[PDB]
Amino acid sequence: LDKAGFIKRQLVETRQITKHVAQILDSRMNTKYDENDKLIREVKVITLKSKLVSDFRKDFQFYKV
DNA sequence: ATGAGACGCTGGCGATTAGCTAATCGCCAGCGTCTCATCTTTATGCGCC
Repeated sequence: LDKAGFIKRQLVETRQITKHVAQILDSRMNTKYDENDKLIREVKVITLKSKLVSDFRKDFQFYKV
């Protein structure tokens, strides 16, 4: 079962795509600005860590295969 | 009063492996008899409401 086909470059690649998308989506959804020259955040881009969702699947018998 | 979450060559070959109607034409077709009787029906020939 422990085939383990992943390569570290896919890890740093995931880090790359997340860092880029965060700053792409941060500017593509919020377009208007307020009266004090600050962008109006009609849509909030929320960054949830992997550890929380993993433990959420693990601590409530909602496992994933 | 820390220790899980992230899993391969396949497609494009050969080369097995397996299996099937169809289109063209030819051949070749159980048959032999008699008896006996039986009825019809036809060709021609003859008659007026």
